[PDB]
Amino acid sequence: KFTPPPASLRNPLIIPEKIMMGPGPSNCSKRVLTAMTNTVLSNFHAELFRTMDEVKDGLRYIFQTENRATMCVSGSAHAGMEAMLSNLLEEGDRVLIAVNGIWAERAVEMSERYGADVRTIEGPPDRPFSLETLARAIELHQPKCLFLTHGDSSSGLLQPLEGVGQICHQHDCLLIVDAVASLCGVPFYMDKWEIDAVYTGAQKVLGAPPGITPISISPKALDVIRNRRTKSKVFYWDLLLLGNYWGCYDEPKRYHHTVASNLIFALREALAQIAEEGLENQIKRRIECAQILYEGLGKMGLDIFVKDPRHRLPTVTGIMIPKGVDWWKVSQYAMNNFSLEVQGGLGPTFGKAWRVGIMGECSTVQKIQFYLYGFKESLKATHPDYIF
Amino acid sequence: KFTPPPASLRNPLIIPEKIMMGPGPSNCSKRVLTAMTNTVLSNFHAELFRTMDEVKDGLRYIFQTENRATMCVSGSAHAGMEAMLSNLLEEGDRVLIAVNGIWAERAVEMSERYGADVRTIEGPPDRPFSLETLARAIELHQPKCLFLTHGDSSSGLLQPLEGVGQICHQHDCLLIVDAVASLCGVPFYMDKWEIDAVYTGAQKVLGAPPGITPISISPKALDVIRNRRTKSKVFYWDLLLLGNYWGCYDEPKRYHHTVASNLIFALREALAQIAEEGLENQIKRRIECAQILYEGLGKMGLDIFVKDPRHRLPTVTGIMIPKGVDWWKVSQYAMNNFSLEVQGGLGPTFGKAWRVGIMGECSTVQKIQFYLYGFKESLKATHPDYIF
Ligand SMILES: *Cc1c(COP(=O)(O)O)cnc(C)c1O
Ligand SMILES: *Cc1c(COP(=O)(O)O)cnc(C)c1O
Repeated sequence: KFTPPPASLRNPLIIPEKIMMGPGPSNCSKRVLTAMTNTVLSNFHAELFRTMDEVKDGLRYIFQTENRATMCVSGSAHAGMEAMLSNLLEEGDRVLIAVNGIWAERAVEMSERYGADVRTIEGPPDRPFSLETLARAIELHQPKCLFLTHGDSSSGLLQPLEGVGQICHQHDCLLIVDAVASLCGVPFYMDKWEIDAVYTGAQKVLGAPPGITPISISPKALDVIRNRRTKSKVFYWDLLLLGNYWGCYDEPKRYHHTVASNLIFALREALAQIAEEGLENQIKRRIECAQILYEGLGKMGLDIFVKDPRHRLPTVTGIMIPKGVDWWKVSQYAMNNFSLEVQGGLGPTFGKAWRVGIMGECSTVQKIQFYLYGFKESLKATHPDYIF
Repeated sequence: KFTPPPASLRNPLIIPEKIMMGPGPSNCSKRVLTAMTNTVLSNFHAELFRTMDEVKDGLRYIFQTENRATMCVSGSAHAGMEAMLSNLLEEGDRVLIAVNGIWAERAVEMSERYGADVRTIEGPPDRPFSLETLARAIELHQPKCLFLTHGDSSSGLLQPLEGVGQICHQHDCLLIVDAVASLCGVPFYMDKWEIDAVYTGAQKVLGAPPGITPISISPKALDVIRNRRTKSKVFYWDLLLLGNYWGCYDEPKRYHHTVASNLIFALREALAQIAEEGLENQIKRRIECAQILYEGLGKMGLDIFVKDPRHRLPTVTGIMIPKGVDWWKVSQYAMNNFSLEVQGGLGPTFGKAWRVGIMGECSTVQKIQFYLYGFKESLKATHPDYIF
């Protein structure tokens, strides 16, 4: 006999529809969602490998790379960060991290745990790092790797990347980039920009379900991994082993770990959607949507965390809480009345701003208009003395 | 302008239905599959936490534990092994691993990478370790942890666990058990058996989609983690942080990483299914199915890798390839003609046996009978000189 089953599992599962307009996760399309519904395949099934290959092709397209070592880590976007750090750094290696958001702080935490010698350079959360600042810091610290956040979803800040790789390469340094919140939202060119290691998030701009993380490393980064003195700490995302199963190398595929079939089907479909519309058009649609958002916020008298428009990530915008305002009072009204997701702050924006994402299925003019409408109605009903 | 999209993404996604009767992944039910279809929820949405709690309850039920630190790692089963090892071991700590299958070999590899002092004890792949052998090894090596595979999917071997925890505890040793292939297939009692750390697989007996790993640690194992000298190497599965977000502790939940909502909804529904039928009944159904399998294989003149029925894991059976026989020709015929998954060998059974799973939605008498039929017809059509 067994201690009895829980009563909480007697009710049916009910998950409401929501208008997911925070900085992640985004709304997935019906097509992407129903893809998860296919048969879970065995590790060496031909149709799994074929889907995996289509994903790598899709990934090379969105990263704009020809990297053969393009694959996925079986984890959320944190695991992509974890993988770059555990594979590219040995104990004692110097890593330079430019820190002006929460993701870089996570990267510091991870590099420490992996026993790297962590060199940081601080900056304001609302202004990027200059080529000069970075060049200087690289010269000084002579790091094996530089980590940069491309689009920062804790602030709404976009980091220019042109020229950075070149400098890194001048100094025997790998450039690793976190493109989780930026990819498919603004131009990105892994190869043109000399980037050695990049990852995105499924559940951000792509509108894919979370849990699997697209990744790409350059032949240079790859050769650095092949030549390490010691095994990397984590078998699960050892990129030699994982790349082998993904068919990235001139080697027969060996069982490594069971991949999330269903998440792969969905990622594939999300990649097809962007391939069908085209990168340029998606980026342009998201840029327009940002503009409509900025205008509408202006008319309400609301300020934007990243003040200079030149510096703004289109896909995530911090809306500053005005003085008298309870942010959570607005957000809950939004959800209860409009099923609208009005997300709060994180890191730099914690307690200071709400965060609006333009990602996945809400990257339309109509969606942005509805957001502005529901946000306004929500602030209005909730703080009747606010003046627009 | 962008280098053009891949043509491979222009075709619709087409995944065939298959009768998934290898040792993983299993067929998920329609209910479980369509649950993935729900809205991807934000990390602090109430309905996510509610579903997470139901999962914990379902987990305590199938593990038969009252552990508060019952939760999921965001990875496939390997990540659960990774988590146990990185959390419970510090650099230099002695871990004892009893090695007679591939999973223990993986645990050796991981423990090495995490800088443990790995002690091993070998055994035949087709016979379990005795209490005497294990007690002796524990006494000798004085390990911080003992790792055991419960059900071995590479062999079809079932390891008796009664008495092992007691011995470990007499010696200040933690018992960590891999129940990936055994859970819900045979009786298991985490608490009664004095086990401190356990994980299963979603895509094995449970009939849930792969990519998320149920886990439970004892208050003892928990206190060990709270008292470590150094941070664990992997932030992503740091169990103090992950258990916090899962609400395992007397602490307010902090953002750790984005969990796979869709995989959680599915797991929840797989847990509800087994809760509705009950553990005892599911275990008895799988035990009968194995008997039917054994009988049918006997009639065909076919040998079973684990010879003594006393030692067999009901959910995975190794079918020895007869002398003249091309295992893969049989398997492909089975798929092409019956959509039947006849899996090959792994580790101990590599090139020696096929592997039949009794897991997920194929744990029925009718499914076993069809397997026997399809298998036989496939051997027959493919090797006309084989004698039954
Ligand atoms: C299949 C299996 C694993 C592997 O899990 P993945 O989901 O493939 O990472 C680990 N342990 C046992 C006992 C298994 O059967
Ligand atoms: C949201 C985000 C992450 C976190 O990813 P998870 O999928 O939550 O693990 C990492 N980097 C950036 C830039 C992000 O926006």
